[PDB]
Amino acid sequence: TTNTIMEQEARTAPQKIAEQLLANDAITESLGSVLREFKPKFVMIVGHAGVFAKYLFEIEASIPTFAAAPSVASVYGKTLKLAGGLVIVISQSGRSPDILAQARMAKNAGAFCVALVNDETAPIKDIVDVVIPLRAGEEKAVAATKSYLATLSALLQVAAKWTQNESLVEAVNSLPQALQAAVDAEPQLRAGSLTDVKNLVVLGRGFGYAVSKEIALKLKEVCAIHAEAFSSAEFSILDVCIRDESYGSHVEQIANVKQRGANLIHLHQTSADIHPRIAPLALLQRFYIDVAAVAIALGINP
Amino acid sequence: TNTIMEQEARTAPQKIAEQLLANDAITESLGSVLREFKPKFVMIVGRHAGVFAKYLFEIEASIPTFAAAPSVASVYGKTLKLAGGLVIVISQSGRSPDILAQARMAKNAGAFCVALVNDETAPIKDIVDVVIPLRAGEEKAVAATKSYLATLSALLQVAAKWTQNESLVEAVNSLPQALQAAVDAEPQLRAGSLTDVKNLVVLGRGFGYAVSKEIALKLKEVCAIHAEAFSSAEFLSILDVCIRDESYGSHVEQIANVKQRGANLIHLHQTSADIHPRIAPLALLQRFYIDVAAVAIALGINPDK
Repeated sequence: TTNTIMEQEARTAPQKIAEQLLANDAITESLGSVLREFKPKFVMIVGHAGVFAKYLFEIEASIPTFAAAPSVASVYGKTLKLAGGLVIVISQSGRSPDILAQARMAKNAGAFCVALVNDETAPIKDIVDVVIPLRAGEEKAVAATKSYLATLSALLQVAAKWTQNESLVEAVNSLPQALQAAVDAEPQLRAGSLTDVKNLVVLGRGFGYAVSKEIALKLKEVCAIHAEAFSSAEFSILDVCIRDESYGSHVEQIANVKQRGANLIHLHQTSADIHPRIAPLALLQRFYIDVAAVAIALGINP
Repeated sequence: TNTIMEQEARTAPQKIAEQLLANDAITESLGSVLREFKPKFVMIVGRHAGVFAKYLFEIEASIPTFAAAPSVASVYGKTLKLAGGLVIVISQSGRSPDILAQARMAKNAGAFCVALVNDETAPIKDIVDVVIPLRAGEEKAVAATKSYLATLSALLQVAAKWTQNESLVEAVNSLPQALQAAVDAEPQLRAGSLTDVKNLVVLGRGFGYAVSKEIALKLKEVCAIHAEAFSSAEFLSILDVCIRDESYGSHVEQIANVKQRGANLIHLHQTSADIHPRIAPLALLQRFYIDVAAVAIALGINPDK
């Protein structure tokens, strides 16, 4: 243990998210039946949580999902035709002008609008149709940990309640225990693996690609290492390995770049018994604790 | 420089003039088809042109636009509900396996499907509803120049014919002239500006952000320089991609404050001519493609290898 606020906060994520899912069960149940009547033609994410949301809603609901480009609303001043679509606004504080502007425009276009927000006093609440509180508490660390996991858990519960896919409902039911298992697992990323690393490539596929971007960002923000995330199909190297449908094509690519001579550090979800849709969060949970230790070792206070 | 790259870049104003003339009818007919169909969204299936298409159709057509995730179908085995949507397949060869499967599924989901492809014989033609030939001819160079500009010009003409936005129609009609002006303008990026540059941040906003991604890719691919593109709002050597459109005010403020904070700044721009704001990104790229051939040679790199 580093005794940092970052690691202390990361270790609280299983408990905060367990409380979140229980407290939000009713409001997401209600949003689910509203969405089944509304029948979104697409999901637009207003804000890396969006990349995760894209794989989540496309795979589990077959609904095209994508991220808004903020400047279209704020700089070019354009409203999009969003009638019949769902807009999810993801904002911790729920106060930024650009976020509020995108939300009003989405509403004025006839979109059904949901906000995922940590601060329930925020003015986003007076614009959107539905507020899902993240219930992560206060994050004192500069690097977000529990608040990002809380966003993914809220997305997962919204999706579980809307689709009512039994395996997704099972995934959400298992999520806090799985995160706690990841907290209790053995460290994966160790400072030794990065001693002379300046440029770094994080590779993942599918949901693992979604969490690779968060990992690359956190290595930049916390460890001062130029990290960039890529899909392993399209592509020294950080392997984000998830045991889901992407396992087969991903490990073949990782195996061959290791064969060709790349320097490899391997992350994984910590246990085979974790539901495939929860595995990306479990891997991240583990990484959040381990990157705190790494930062201290390279001489940085997280 | 005498590279195939620069030679190919310098033909883009003529190839694109020829493309627009030859595609006038097919894009005109596609536009009236789309006005009748009324796409609820535009999904781009590809390999960066898709990022440009996003700003184009959202800003000019007000239609949400986004890139497909190929692994959703191929790895996770899922089909999307695309009924009522437009799918644009952008592929030079029109042959990659992911492109063809995504086109077939989009067709089966009831989406209207367009392919922008250079090879009109490609089997993609047998799946989609409409083929827009890029008409860039053969690119012998390793680094694409005219073929990328040709992709953007086809997107603009599709957009111009579909929306019939008056300004956009003037933009497309003025496009070969603006490209010709950019080829004849003064060089901007010179090898001198990169002498002690290892990591490089390319900054733009809106359409300029879309083309910053292409510029970052070309700087890595041709010049072995670690370049990465960012939107200037969200943001040491910085390559400033400046566009005089609605994003100008917000972008130049960010550039000024980062120059104040002490960054090493290289400035690209659309050239002193009177160029339409929606064409300015292509003009800046046209200029960049000729100048970057020189930068590669100066650093001892054949951009045709």
